[PDB]
Amino acid sequence: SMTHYDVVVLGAGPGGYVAAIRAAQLGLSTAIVEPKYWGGVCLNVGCIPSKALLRNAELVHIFTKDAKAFGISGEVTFDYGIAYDRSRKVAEGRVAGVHFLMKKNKITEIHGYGTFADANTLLVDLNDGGTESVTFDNAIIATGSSTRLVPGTSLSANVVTYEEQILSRELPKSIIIAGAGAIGMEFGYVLKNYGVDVTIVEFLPRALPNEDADVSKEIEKQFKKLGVTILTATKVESIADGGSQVTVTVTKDGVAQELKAEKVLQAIGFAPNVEGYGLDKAGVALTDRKAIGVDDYMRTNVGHIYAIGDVNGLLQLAHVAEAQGVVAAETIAGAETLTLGDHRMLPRATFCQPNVASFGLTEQQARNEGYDVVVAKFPFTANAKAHGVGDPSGFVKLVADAKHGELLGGHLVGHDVAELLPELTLAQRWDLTASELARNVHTHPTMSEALQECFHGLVGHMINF
Amino acid sequence: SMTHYDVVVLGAGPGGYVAAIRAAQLGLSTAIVEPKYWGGVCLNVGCIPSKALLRNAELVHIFTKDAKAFGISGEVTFDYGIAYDRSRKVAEGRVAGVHFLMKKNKITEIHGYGTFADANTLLVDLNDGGTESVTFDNAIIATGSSTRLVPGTSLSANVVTYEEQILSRELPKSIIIAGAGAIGMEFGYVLKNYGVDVTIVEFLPRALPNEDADVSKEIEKQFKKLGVTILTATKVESIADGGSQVTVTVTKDGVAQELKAEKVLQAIGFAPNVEGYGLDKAGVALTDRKAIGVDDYMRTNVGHIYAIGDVNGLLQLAHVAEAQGVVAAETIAGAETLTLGDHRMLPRATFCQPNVASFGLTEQQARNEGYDVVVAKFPFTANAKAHGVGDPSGFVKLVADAKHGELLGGHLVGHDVAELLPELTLAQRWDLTASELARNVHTHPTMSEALQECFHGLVGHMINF
Ligand SMILES: Cc1cc2nc3c(=O)[nH]c(=O)nc-3n(C[C@H](O)[C@H](O)[C@H](O)COP(=O)(O)OP(=O)(O)OC[C@H]3O[C@@H](n4cnc5c(N)ncnc54)[C@H](O)[C@@H]3O)c2cc1C
Ligand SMILES: Cc1cc2nc3c(=O)[nH]c(=O)nc-3n(C[C@H](O)[C@H](O)[C@H](O)COP(=O)(O)OP(=O)(O)OC[C@H]3O[C@@H](n4cnc5c(N)ncnc54)[C@H](O)[C@@H]3O)c2cc1C
Ligand SMILES: Cc1cc(S(=O)(=O)N(C)CC(=O)Nc2ccn(C)c(=O)c2)c2[nH]ncc2c1
Ligand SMILES: Cc1cc(S(=O)(=O)N(C)CC(=O)Nc2ccn(C)c(=O)c2)c2[nH]ncc2c1
Repeated sequence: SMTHYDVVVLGAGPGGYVAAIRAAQLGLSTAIVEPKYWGGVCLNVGCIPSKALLRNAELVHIFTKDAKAFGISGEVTFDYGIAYDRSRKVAEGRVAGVHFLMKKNKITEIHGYGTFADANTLLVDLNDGGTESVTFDNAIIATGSSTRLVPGTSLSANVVTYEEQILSRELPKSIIIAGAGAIGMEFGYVLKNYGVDVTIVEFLPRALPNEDADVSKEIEKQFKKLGVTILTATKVESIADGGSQVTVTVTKDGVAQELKAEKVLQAIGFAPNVEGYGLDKAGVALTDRKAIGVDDYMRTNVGHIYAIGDVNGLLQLAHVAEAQGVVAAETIAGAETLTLGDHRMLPRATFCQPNVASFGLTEQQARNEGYDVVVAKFPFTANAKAHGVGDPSGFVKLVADAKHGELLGGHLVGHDVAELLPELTLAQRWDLTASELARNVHTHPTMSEALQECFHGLVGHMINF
Repeated sequence: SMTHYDVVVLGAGPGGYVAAIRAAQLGLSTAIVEPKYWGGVCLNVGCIPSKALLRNAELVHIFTKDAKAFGISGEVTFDYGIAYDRSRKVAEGRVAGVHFLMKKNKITEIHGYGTFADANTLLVDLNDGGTESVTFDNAIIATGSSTRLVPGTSLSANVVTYEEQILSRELPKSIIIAGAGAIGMEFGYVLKNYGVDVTIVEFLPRALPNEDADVSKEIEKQFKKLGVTILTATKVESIADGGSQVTVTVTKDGVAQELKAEKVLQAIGFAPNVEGYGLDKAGVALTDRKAIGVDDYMRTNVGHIYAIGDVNGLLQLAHVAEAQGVVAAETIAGAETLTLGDHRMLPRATFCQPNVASFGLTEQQARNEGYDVVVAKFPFTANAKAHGVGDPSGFVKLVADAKHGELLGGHLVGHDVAELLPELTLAQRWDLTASELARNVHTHPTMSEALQECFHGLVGHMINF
């Protein structure tokens, strides 16, 4: 078959399908090619299902630890199979929503796998058998990333990635998780609350090493109190699957040690998908770290080809993919757009309980980049709402530049703190300083009150602390 | 006793003790007079214990009605006595924090009841017996408000206000709540979840009549599905306490009916405290509704006397009392301050399930005042986190001016929406329009994403809806 489009999107993840919607809004003939996951990893086996499981795990946590505090009585069991069932129903509903949005915007769905023939032609191997040739004036690459394995290791029946694990309705008696990033910590939180013995191994000296160091130590303590064994500054050397048990050999300070569990989860990182679909035949250049290179407008070395989402490796998150897709579409249409700038200023959150939420530079990074840093730290022990909900742990930490009080970063750990970033990222984008932020009245009693107290600390002295 | 201070504050509620803190930070000799409640109504018998009880009630709803959906083998029991005990423990902890803040800022506590002798003299009947004569350069009246009763009715053993009810460890079998404001609805939510038969009567034709009409319909539906009987456009004629039962005669459409229950809660409104402490001797003028009149800087008609908090009746909320206290202190000291202007723009929230959160003008009010209005509404059924937590009900509704997209109001109902207001009020006060707001990236998956989609709808078309 043969067809031609103004814009062709490769991949239907959060970046791709939002890129297609914006292009359609701008009056561009648009098609999107996807062979497997409509909504990509996020909606099928990522953000959507994992957060439903985290909610279920949270309820187990409340009951097993705080039943006395909340005056709860009764003998009950929590079935993980029902938790799994609900996560699949929630995922399937949002996948349907993606199809609704494609049709609403009159976007052509092409069900197959695309390979670049040249800089303007794409060959599609169709799922329902057959082949089709699609040409385009512009292309938006949104092919995602894949799990990076520990060097030397392989996958097997008892060594898995997030995909086989999140799709498992039955759990093992013990698991060893390689990687203390957000993914590894979230799985550890779910499995531990449902009775699994969990050990997490991280090569770097802190769990969640991308976060501010104060956040790392708070989350490590919470997870250890939850019963999770956390080994930081520890290197994984090998993984031996023996069917009846998996032996993991690790090293710390030159000493070797063998760990054993029924299963192992590989969660050390994700590599952009760049092989097997003709990036060479299109002339697309990769970076030194094997991600598709792009400029501020998500444009590759080829001017009419863009790369958005996890494949450019800038910040592998769903809301980042969506944003990059909007920039790309508005650039193609010559529309008014706004570049994202330094991707470190973008927000991010981890949805174990307590949540972790942050944007911008850590205190250490701000000082290491020559800023005259001012810091304000408010503990949730001085927050009325945090005591009301029964979780007074955590803090809000804001980093600012002393000259005008412009925000450099924010780092939160506490109950449902993920919802508190919008005020901070807005002020940072539009040059609102702490002296203006401190005048914004926050509703009482809310966790967000901790933000206001931090503003008072950046410009002067706190009031309720 | 005979002492003099630059600033004397009357009442230790959120307005009084924050105003005292700000005065101290500004180098003013400050004293504060309180006979009963340090932290006022809010910390002792208001915001603080109320939100602890509402947390307990939230957990009852999750673990009983949603037990099988979350895979719980049975329905556990919640003991209200333990919920009461935790609420008193939380309240005590925050009251102790106020005393800590007074000492930290070197503020002089005067334990007694103050009465004005003239415009510069306060006679304090000390709790420990004696009397003290306090003179001042400036005074800050922060005496709060008291419950309004239905005309012609009286308090008795089975007819109570918020204060007696929130301090009860044992619940009745049935109750009739007069008034469907935020306080009436919250008590109704707590008591209903703990097994009480609840009927709420409201004179106006909508529950939560101060919110946007759309919000009222949603919350009425949720409360009715919860088992609460709601009678609107219904007037209370009489309340007859007969020991073993209370008979409440109500009328709707010229038709009378008798409602019977074990107890009755009066929650129709609150009247500023203006009697019994010598406002006449100080010459402070009252409004036509019997509140202390103030200008934008909280000054009364007497240039050196101020009135903050509920006693001025502008907006009877704790965070409003705090902000007015900061304005009063800064004005007294001659420091840079920012008036609150139109108080309808300040935020507010109600903490039942679902939460209700709003600021600014309703759609009905905005049109009524001549604005050319644009409205964007996003339902949480299209939000990924809402399904994950198990509550996709509610919506986000933003009202903006069509000339430049300036925000006029925002109205939210749903899971945890109380925490989502800071971004909205920040943009409204520093003149950020829907165009700038739409560019602020929101973390995925959060409830706050529905805010960003609303921004898109105001500027053009929504993406995920
Ligand atoms: C367990 C887990 C939990 C996560 N939780 C969160 C979270 O809470 N928040 C968050 O922001 N992020 C989260 N993430 C990350 C999130 O999933 C990714 O950032 C996001 O999915 C990236 O979107 P994308 O469109 O760039 O790529 P993807 O979502 O991976 O989509 C790429 C798509 O392209 C398709 N494709 C690939 N090659 C081709 C080709 N040649 N032709 C056609 N189609 C092709 C693939 O089939 C795939 O469906 C999570 C990830 C995991 C694994
Ligand atoms: C059940 C309930 C729940 C509430 N929940 C919330 C909520 O979630 N959020 C919110 O924002 N608001 C809430 N409120 C409202 C909140 O309590 C008030 O808005 C707030 O307390 C007002 O503070 P204030 O300092 O102005 O007055 P108050 O807090 O009432 O303090 C006034 C103080 O002045 C003292 N006083 C009076 N006369 C004198 C005198 N002559 N001499 C000396 N001292 C004197 C009184 O003893 C009292 O302690 C709630 C109220 C109730 C009843
Ligand atoms: C990455 C992502 C995913 C979702 S989403 O997973 O919730 N989703 C794909 C949206 C959705 O389903 N829309 C609709 C609309 C109408 N009708 C009838 C539907 O059936 C479905 C996000 N929501 N908001 C922000 C957002 C971001
Ligand atoms: C109306 C109100 C009440 C509280 S509050 O009820 O939480 N409170 C009175 C603050 C508090 O207790 N501070 C401290 C500080 C130090 N030490 C050692 C303490 O013991 C207690 C609010 N917090 N944030 C905002 C806010 C607003």
